[PDB]
Amino acid sequence: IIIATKNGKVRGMQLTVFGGTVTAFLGIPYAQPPLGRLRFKKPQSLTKWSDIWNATKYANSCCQNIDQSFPGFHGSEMWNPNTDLSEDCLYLNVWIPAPKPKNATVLIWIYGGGFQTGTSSLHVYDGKFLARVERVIVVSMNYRVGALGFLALPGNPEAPGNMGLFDQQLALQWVQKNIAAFGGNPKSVTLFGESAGAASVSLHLLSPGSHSLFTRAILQSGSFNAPWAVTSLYEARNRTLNLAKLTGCSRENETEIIKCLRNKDPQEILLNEAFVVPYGTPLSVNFGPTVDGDFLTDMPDILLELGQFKKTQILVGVNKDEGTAFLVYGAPGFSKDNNSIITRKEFQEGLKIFFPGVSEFGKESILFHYTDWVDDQRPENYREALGDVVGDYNFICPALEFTKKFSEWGNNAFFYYFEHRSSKLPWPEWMGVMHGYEIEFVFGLPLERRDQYTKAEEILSRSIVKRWANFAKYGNPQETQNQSTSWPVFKSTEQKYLTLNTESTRIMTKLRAQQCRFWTSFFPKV
Ligand SMILES: *[C@@H]1O[C@H](CO[C@@H]2O[C@@H](C)[C@@H](O)[C@@H](O)[C@@H]2O)[C@@H](O[C@@H]2O[C@H](CO)[C@@H](O)[C@H](O)[C@H]2NC(C)=O)[C@H](O)[C@H]1NC(C)=O
Ligand SMILES: *[C@@H]1O[C@H](CO[C@@H]2O[C@@H](C)[C@@H](O)[C@@H](O)[C@@H]2O)[C@@H](O[C@@H]2O[C@H](CO)[C@@H](O)[C@H](O)[C@H]2NC(C)=O)[C@H](O)[C@H]1NC(C)=O
Ligand SMILES: CCCC[N+](C)(C)[C@@H](Cc1c[nH]c2ccccc12)C(=O)NCCC1CCCCCC1
Ligand SMILES: *[C@@H]1O[C@H](CO[C@@H]2O[C@@H](C)[C@@H](O)[C@@H](O)[C@@H]2O)[C@@H](O)[C@H](O)[C@H]1NC(C)=O
Ligand SMILES: *[C@@H]1O[C@H](CO)[C@@H](O)[C@H](O)[C@H]1NC(C)=O
Ligand SMILES: *[C@@H]1O[C@H](CO)[C@@H](O)[C@H](O)[C@H]1NC(C)=O
Ligand SMILES: *[C@@H]1O[C@H](CO)[C@@H](O)[C@H](O)[C@H]1NC(C)=O
Repeated sequence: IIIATKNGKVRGMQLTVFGGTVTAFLGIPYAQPPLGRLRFKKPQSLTKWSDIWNATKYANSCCQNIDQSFPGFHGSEMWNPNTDLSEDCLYLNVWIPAPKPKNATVLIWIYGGGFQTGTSSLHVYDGKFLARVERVIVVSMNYRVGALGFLALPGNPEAPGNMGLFDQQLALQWVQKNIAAFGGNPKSVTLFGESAGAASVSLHLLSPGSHSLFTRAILQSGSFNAPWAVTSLYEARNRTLNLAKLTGCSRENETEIIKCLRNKDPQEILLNEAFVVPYGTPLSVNFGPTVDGDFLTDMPDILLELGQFKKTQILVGVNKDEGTAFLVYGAPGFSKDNNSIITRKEFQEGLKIFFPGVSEFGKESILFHYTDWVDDQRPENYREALGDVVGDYNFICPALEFTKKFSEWGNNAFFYYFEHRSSKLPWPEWMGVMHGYEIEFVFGLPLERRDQYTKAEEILSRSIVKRWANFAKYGNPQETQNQSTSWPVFKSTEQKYLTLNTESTRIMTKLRAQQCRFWTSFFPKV
């Protein structure tokens, strides 16, 4: 119940899971707290300690703005931080099976939240079910989000950019140096993440600094080529300056803009983060990854195109209704509390909200490609069309393009299409299989019959957990024992993908082909 790590001993706690035991080490520090002079800088290595560190509760989550569009609504607030916000937030968690394993594959979770929100302590990121059921070690870490983790003065070490990614990376190296002491295999490490977490995984595939720190990768509903996932260097500087003016920290000396920003209280920086862009969207990522020249040596789309990335297996997928969640965060005529039937002119107003700096021709072209109904007076035509627009553009098509280009360099890739809507999903039914709601199935929450899930959901989560574990351990996401449909590799010509649902799991081909040709080839030109 105590483990000797390279910086000192840590005490865990035992947990009862499915008539068995999991040992949890919650809140192990992995860097110097980035306070004072250290704010905005790369994480600094941790100094030794002589005590026994009590790792028996989740640590502080990183400073971040909270979603307030639905106070008291579980569908919204299940994603909000469940620990104190603090700048002192660079901690990580470890779930090891009991008895202590000998050479367990390690699954490392990177949460999403648009690079502005999120925390490893969320209920749906609870790794004990994976450790219990599959004998893997689950690691998850908190990394800085928002401007505190991604403010960029390119080249300037006082705020070089990508600090949150380097937090992630320092946690990956912690697993390299220490996880063997917990019974894990540092040579069998699988990164997996969702949305901005998945985009982070994809950038670890491109970052040479991370190539020795993991084996395989799983990308759930996200990838770096998504329009929200990388900030340009023009955007980053225009945004760092706008933050400076709004905080009164404008200086000619660029580094003393940073020291001025470093004496502002965390809340003042959080308050101004939303205004650094003239017109935001429910998908704005005002402070995200940048081509810093350190974690990212070049524009990542070039690295992908020219095969500059860690050669290994990837598992990639999206959900059926990625876009709908964002519609009730700004689009007119929409509400989680009615069926959100919108008109043609509401749809058109919706495009202006999601594509504010887009020529009127571009917005007409989106409308044209999405509004030739197979039946022209289905009243929900425009409602579904806007969701599919936001989903295809922001998640599904970038994930498919990532998988194609990555697979074109010889590595096995597996693509899934998650299309099960959770029986307990607090959001309305018109929103469907929403962004983020495969996670609980991946983490095995339906395996606990105590908690309101159908038996079909238990079976689906059991299979997904097995597939994810086999992918991490073996590089092949098959369920070999229960006569399951085999999951074929995704190759650039046939582009087979596996659908994940409770009734029938099927092999299909060329997901959203005609929609993605619009977004991937034509729309980048407008
Ligand atoms: C780049 O930054 C300028 C400055 O943004 C303004 O000031 C910030 C502190 C913040 O409050 C923003 O919301 C402000 O708009 C942007 O220039 C502004 O652009 C808007 C719309 O184009 C215009 O109404 C303002 O008058 C402009 N203000 C100034 C001083 O020029 C600019 O749009 C930003 N983006 C780009 C791509 O250049
Ligand atoms: C669905 O609801 C939206 C949102 O309206 C809010 O939520 C409702 C459940 C109800 O409590 C309203 O009083 C709230 O204001 C409706 O959008 C509004 O529609 C009216 C009339 O069309 C308009 O005056 C408001 O500006 C709209 N609000 C917006 C666009 O944000 C929508 O009409 C409802 N649709 C259906 C089919 O019920
Ligand atoms: C207009 C309000 C802006 C909201 N802001 C920019 C903070 C984003 C920040 C953001 C969060 N997740 C992202 C993914 C991509 C790009 C940006 C974001 C956001 O809270 N949206 C809500 C979507 C999520 C919550 C609803 C429940 C299901 C999960 C989806
Ligand atoms: C660290 O924890 C030590 C062990 O205490 C254990 O955890 C607490 C919550 C009780 O349940 C106790 O019975 C357990 O054995 C403490 O003795 C020690 O004081 C703690 N140190 C710090 C700095 O918190
Ligand atoms: C764990 O497995 C690796 C190969 O994947 C091996 O090199 C290492 O020695 C093993 N460690 C054990 C069994 O403790
Ligand atoms: C001001 O800028 C110069 C470079 O132009 C830099 O060397 C110096 O350190 C800055 N001032 C302070 C107090 O750091
Ligand atoms: C396979 O089926 C058995 C029942 O025969 C069930 O107990 C087990 O959980 C299933 N495993 C997976 C990975 O689906």
